[PDB]
Amino acid sequence: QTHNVVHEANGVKLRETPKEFFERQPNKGHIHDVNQYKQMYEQSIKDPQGFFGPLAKELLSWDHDFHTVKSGTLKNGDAAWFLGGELNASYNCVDRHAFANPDKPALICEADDEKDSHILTYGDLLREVSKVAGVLQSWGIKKGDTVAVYLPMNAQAIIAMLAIARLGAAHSVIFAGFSAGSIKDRVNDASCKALITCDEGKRGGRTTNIKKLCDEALVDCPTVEKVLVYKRTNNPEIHLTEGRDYYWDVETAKFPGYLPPVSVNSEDPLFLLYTSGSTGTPKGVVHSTAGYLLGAALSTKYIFDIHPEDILFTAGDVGWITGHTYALYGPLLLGVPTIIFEGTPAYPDYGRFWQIVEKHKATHFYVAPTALRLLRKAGEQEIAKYDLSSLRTLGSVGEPISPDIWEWYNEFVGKNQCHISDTYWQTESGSHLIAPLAGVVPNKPGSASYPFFGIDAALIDPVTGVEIEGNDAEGVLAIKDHWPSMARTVYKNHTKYMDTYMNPYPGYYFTGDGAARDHDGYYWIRGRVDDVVNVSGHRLSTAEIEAALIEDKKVSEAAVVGIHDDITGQAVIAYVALLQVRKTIGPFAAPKSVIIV
Amino acid sequence: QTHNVVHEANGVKLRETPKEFFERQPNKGHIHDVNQYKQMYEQSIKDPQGFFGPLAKELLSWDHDFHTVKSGTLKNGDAAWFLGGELNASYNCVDRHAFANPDKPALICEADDEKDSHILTYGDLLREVSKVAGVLQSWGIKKGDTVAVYLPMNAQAIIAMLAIARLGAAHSVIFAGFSAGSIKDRVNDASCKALITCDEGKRGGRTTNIKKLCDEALVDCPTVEKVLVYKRTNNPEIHLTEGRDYYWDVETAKFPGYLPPVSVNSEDPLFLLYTSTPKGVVHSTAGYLLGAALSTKYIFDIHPEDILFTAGDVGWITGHTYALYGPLLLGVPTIIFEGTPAYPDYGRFWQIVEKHKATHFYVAPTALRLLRKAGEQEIAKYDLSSLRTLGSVGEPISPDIWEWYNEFVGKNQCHISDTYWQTESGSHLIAPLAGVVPNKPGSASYPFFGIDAALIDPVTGVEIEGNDAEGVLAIKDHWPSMARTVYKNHTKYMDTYMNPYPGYYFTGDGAARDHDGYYWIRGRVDDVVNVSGHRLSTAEIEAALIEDKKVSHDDITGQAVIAYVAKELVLQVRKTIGPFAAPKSVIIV
Amino acid sequence: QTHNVVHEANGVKLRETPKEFFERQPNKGHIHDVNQYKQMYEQSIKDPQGFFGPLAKELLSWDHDFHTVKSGTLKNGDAAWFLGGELNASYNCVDRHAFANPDKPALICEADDEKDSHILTYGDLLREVSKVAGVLQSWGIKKGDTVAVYLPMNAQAIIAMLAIARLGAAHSVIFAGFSAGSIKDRVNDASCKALITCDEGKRGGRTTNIKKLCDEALVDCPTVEKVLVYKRTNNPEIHLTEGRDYYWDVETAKFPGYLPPVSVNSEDPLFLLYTSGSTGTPKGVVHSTAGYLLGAALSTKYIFDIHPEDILFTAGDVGWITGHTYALYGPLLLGVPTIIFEGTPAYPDYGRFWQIVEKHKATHFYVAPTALRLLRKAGEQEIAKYDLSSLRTLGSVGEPISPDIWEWYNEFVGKNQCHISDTYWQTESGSHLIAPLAGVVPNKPGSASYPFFGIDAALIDPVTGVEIEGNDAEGVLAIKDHWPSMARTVYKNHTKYMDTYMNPYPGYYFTGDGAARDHDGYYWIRGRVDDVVNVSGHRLSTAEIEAALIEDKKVSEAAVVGIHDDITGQAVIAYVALKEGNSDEDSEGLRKELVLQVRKTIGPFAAPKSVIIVQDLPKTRSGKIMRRILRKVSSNEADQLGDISTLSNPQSVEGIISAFGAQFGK
Ligand SMILES: Nc1ncnc2c1ncn2[C@@H]1O[C@H](COP(=O)(O)O)[C@@H](O)[C@H]1O
Ligand SMILES: Nc1ncnc2c1ncn2[C@@H]1O[C@H](COP(=O)(O)O)[C@@H](O)[C@H]1O
Ligand SMILES: Nc1ncnc2c1ncn2[C@@H]1O[C@H](COP(=O)(O)O)[C@@H](O)[C@H]1O
Repeated sequence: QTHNVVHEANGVKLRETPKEFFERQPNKGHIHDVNQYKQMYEQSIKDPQGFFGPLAKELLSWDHDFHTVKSGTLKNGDAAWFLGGELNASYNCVDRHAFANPDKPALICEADDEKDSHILTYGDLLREVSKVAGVLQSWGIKKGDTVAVYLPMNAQAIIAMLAIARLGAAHSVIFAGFSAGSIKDRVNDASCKALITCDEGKRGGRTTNIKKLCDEALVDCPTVEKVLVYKRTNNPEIHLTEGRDYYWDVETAKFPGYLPPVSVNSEDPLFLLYTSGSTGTPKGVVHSTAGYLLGAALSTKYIFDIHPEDILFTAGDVGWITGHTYALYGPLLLGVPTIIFEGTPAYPDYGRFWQIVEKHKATHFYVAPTALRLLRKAGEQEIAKYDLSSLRTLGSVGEPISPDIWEWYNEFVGKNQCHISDTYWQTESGSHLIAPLAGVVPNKPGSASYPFFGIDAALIDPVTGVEIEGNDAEGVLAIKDHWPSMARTVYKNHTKYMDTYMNPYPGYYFTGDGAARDHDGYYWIRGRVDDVVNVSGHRLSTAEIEAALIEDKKVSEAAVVGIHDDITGQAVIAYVALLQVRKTIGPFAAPKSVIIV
Repeated sequence: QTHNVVHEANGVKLRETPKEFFERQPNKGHIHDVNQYKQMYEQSIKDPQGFFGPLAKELLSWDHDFHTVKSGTLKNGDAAWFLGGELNASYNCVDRHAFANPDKPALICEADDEKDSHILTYGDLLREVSKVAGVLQSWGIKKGDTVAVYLPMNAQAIIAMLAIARLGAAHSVIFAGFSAGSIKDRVNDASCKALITCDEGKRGGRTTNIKKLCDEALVDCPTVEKVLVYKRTNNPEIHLTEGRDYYWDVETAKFPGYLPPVSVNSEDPLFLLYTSTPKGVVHSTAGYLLGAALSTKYIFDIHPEDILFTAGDVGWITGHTYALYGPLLLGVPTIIFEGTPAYPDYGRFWQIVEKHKATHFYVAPTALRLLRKAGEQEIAKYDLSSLRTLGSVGEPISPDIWEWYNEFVGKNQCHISDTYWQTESGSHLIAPLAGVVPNKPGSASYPFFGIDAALIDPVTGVEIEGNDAEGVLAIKDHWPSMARTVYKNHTKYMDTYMNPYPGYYFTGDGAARDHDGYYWIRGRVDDVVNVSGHRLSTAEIEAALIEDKKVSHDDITGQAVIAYVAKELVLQVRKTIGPFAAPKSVIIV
Repeated sequence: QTHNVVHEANGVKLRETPKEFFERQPNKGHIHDVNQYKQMYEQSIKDPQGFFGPLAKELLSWDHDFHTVKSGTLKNGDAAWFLGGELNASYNCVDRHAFANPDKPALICEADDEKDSHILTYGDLLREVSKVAGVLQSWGIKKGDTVAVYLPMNAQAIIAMLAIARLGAAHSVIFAGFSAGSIKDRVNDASCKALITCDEGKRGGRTTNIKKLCDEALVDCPTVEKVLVYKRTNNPEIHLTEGRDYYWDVETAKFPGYLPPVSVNSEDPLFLLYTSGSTGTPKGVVHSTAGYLLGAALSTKYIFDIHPEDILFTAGDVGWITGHTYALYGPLLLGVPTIIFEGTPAYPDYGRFWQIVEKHKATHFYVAPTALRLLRKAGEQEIAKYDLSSLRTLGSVGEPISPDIWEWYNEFVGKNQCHISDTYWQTESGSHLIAPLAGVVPNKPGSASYPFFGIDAALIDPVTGVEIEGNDAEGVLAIKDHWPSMARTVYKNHTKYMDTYMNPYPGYYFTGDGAARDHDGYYWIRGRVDDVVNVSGHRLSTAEIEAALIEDKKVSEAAVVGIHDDITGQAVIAYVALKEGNSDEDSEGLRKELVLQVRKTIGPFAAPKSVIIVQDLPKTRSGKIMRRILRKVSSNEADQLGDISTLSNPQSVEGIISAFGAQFGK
């Protein structure tokens, strides 16, 4: 009953989900209790064909039926799901709901300034996606191409991603906070034929130089033939290059409000998302179509307990995987409205998150602990001004959540009446790996709890590389078989993919994280074992910051470490031996302080 | 019984279809009587899914089943039909009939000079289409591309169109009477990658300079990579540009008589058709084909044993729908006439009908007016007793011409179908169903399946309830064969059809509805002139006149155009718009 | 009982299949008896829709069902099968077997040197095919493109072909023994965007200069954008051209072990295979996808009696149609292992074939008579060293098999316990046309026996062009309706296709062969009726050889004919006339040079057996060479030339007879 290895586990009472959760639940839950969960879970590991087969047919609409549920192994890096099947990501996210209820809200868009907020119905989204898709089709964008997206977190970003997917092309979303150099690297690696952006961005009332950074990068991007520019501010001083740049509003007006979607194979790439690794240059993580969409829909439904009547607010950016899966693909596949927030939790005041939740009666809130830490510092008193009683599920993502923040999250936001789901996962998993199912799995503050369907989690002895049997254990977190939404390769560098995930511990997938398993099977994430730092939820590479410092002619040696920060979670401190990081990686990746030694 | 608004209807006796019509009918009619028609019609308006769904499966062959019959609205300009479905236009017009009866006639080709006439079976047609499609495929023509066609009304025009559609590309047929400037505009707007044409054309004994005008236009058409040239006259003095121009016979000889068709979506473009700067009217694939087959079957009463003669040019929608797609979809032979009604003599139309025992005749009133003036005596020299349906298209038909049409051509034994429609509707909108709807001479009668016709008060934009009324003709919901956009200019599409009267489709025509529900077309309300059935833009004629450095009613053509400018000036309009659009007389003021 | 025309059939006892054949048979045979065969055959001719429709659904995996089994006619050259259907060749040959049993052997690869041999499972093959397909896809190779393959008979050649087919492209395999000139012709006719080859080849212990000949050809192949090079020897002195050439291992490492296959139409081109005609320029024979695959699976299954437990050894090269159909597509469609042999039957010794069969317990052996004649001459003593008791079906292909060799094959290889399948067919037929079904059709040594499913064979009177009714007859061999695996065209030259196969005898397919039909319906192939030579079972173009000799500026006239060879069946004899030659001793030095010029233009395998130097060739009034005279002189029938006063230079004949006599041996 006492853990000698998992010291976080001693004396931690299980936290049942509050009674108000089930009062607010609009229908009978998708899973009765944890005992039904383990039965379903045991099938997803022992019999994936019988478990995922029906779920894929239930949750997805297919243009061609699949003949094989599961293929490949980790050691060979040839995983595949629903082979032979065809579908379209934008049909499952838009069309099928537009035909059913075209007036149902799809994108609840809360702008940086609330005056600019708006709502797109599923019918509205279909027309806007069709029109943008029509623009790209006339430009020659076809299945197999990649299209870059450099946009803030607003309606246009979602429309761009779905419009690209509508044609069978693969979108590559570049976070709007990246510098011009980072844009150059990602666009060139994928050899994108087109780019979608805007003139300027609004964030916290400040104006972002979006189109300006694109131009600086595009001088070294010979593959980019055309650029679509949305007039977000309509600043007339923004230069467009004749013959290359065209306005979003001008071109979409030329095309009809419906365009047929293009069928793609289950294993055709849906998108590339570039992530910073422990060594070298950022790598383009590739996700399939069917496996990723099933992972997105399945986790959104069961881990958050989403029903058609619900409304999800994921306070994350599509520049990162959190926005891809749980701001766009997850909720739209299920046909529920999703709240797309362009601004910050502090503008105009630290009650923005809560005013939004109250305004739209959101039932699910998904946020990073970094924001929780900041709101506890500057805006705790603002919570009580707003209703917030429509919520029943509160999500945590991107970084470990201390038991302290978990309790504050539960009490001040949840009124001690909501379920909290600390979801562990990463860009390469596509969707959740370990997380407490809402209304099913009791919580231990600071623990991700049980592995999700299809995730056979394990602990490996780092010194011997041998899997650790039994509980009260610690080691590197690894998965024993692949899962539908697992990333399939690194763009045109499958060797880097293998050396990173499949080769370090043959037969397993290597998460790069350490974890612990207590007497009850609950998993406690202990953080990265490589040289990767998660600052404010953003995965950074200490090697990538060191490389930026060395680019300066003054610097000869540079080493980046990590410290504990009560607001940024993890801070990075640079040691240099004889603004550069803000122009190489981006303002968000800047060192906290540079120490000259 | 008394009309105070629709004065055309007063004292107009209903004209039942003659008994000889049903004697000549080869099978029991497709609709028993007007009472079954109204039932079928009322379902097509109240329950389109249950009506068109089954008909789409009956009349068309699908590569992928559709999951939604109908989507979109006019107010949003996002109409779509049979979503998720896949098919191929050339498979439904050729392959499926060639496999069933390869020796059945498909294209009955009557050349300008009868010595050059010939007949292609469905098996022959499949091979010629496959061969041309193979040439284009080897040139890189792929689904999504556009291919221009500048050919007379002969087998090559039909084969080219079906070959382009076989690859999933969209053909853009340019009337062979257009000038080099008009060719340049259409090719560049569509950005065609290839062009199919011939060296010269023969029409009425005259030689037309087809390839010569193409070369003149192609100096300003950078998108055209290759040109396929058919030796219509084999005149050896016609130059081919090395590396761009290739001979039809030489290239088709390199490829096999079967090429797999390419599946396209129900809503993928089938073709562009430019109508008067000119605009490319775009038609979908599945909806357009269903409209063509549905109207051809029920309005004309077409059975497999029948033979259709549409005296129209593929340069216009009439040739697209009722000379090619309509008849071929149903698997019947279609007569493709390259010449004029007067060459070699004014009995040509009737000699053709006799020669091939045609059962259906479809012509424009302008041709009837000409034959009535110059060739009435020739009609009685030919049999013509195989006919039972006589169609009129393109312009209103006077009660006089209706009676002359009925008496001298029909011998008072045929059903007459005055069909109202336009390029953007794809197929018939208002027409008397053969053997079902009694006629009122000069009236198109009842709206067709899926057409919910209405009259709108132009001043208030409010729909007019009740009969004995007049107003702007508008339709209250979209239909399968309705055009979907204007190529790369959807904004003009909306401003022309959907925005003038939101929620309705604006035909640009005024009409009247009498106490029996019959519609009387009263003509255009905008500034478009229909000369001999050709929709012209008076703005386009004025614009051509000003380009010149110097410049700063008809009883046969229906409408003539007179220019007021302040021998050469007529030729200037012939070089900008085309000889067919030339002013009758230019008055210099 | 006595044949007055088919003299090969007189006094020939039927040879029933030995009882040991059925003991070794692993399951119930696919055909009950000869009567069930005749019933199935009669349906395949009278009711093709009802016969091939069901078989097509049984043996092939479809991505889209077909709506029409059969379309078109021969006279119109628009044959088509399974219209509307979609499938992929690499899915039916790899994926569906890998998913079922990924560990089952697929390619049993026996290298030129046995130390380098290896085995790929269907799981391995799926990964290697997926990776190469990924490279080609990233290079822009898409459905409709052609990709050349210039590789030896090993694992990479099979992987290359299947990877190309996986993307919907059409592969054009170029035999590894061709010179740079033959490569240039084939690559340019097809306008290939990419080429897959290796640095060097090993065959019989000898090193072949593959990439070197490849580079030499590519200087005149502007269509080739990129080249994939496999390190067969890893010889570091082999230059790769920057920007065009890339290493197989380097590029394949960048892509994952699964790639979705691309659905193609039943009638989309699967491959081009260039064949020599009486034309001088090679012809790209085009094969469909669905029809060709069904023919391969159907014939492999029923003619050879292949079961999942079996192991097939087709001793043929993918450079020729026999490797395409019966080393690759046939066995892999059925999911059985296939033995891919890179070397020769003589290296390291003349028991190699038998060492391979014994090593892997092969159940089926498929070889050309030329090899049997060589082994009978040089390697009969090697047979007694090996087991060979796992075989039950012995096939012969490519050329006529004499009754003597039939018996030698039967006794020394089959130990008088195997069924022998003399299979008649050709590059353009895709699969077997006339052959004795294993365990079903009794044999007549030297006869192909009965026509196979869907082949309505006929004999046409050469004088009247009228089909011959009744048996004990001889004439032109023709087929009365098209069949699934029939070639569909000649690449971008359908007119040559029609003029060659469909127009000579309207309503029929013209095989180019003469045959005879005896009183039992058995067909006896009598050889080509056009002037085409089969050297070692392979079609050569004497016109193409003449052109190579003339390229040498020493030569002014050249005429090449075929004659009898006791090992290769037919050899080619060149008659050359030089401009100001003379020197009746320097001749030997000139003859040697002329040979080497053909070896560097077409290839060593197509080099003439002997070059005869003459003063002029027999020419007609119009000035055309009378090759019939050269044929008859070269076979010692200088009597039986007839009246030659039709020649413009009859006095030349005497010199032809003396030259051949004096120079043939030397
Ligand atoms: N619930 C969690 N607990 C601990 N760490 C987390 C959690 N969620 C995400 N992470 C970290 O975030 C990384 C993934 O970040 P990213 O690749 O940016 O999505 C993981 O590898 C973890 O280190
Ligand atoms: N039966 C008819 N009666 C009157 N006008 C007609 C009739 N049929 C067609 N039209 C005219 O033809 C025009 C279409 O021309 P086009 O676009 O060239 O086919 C319509 O707008 C009508 O003015
Ligand atoms: N079993 C056989 N008997 C006799 N000749 C054959 C046989 N198989 C193939 N051939 C010959 O090989 C030719 C085909 O050449 P190729 O396709 O190049 O191998 C045929 O036309 C025949 O002349």
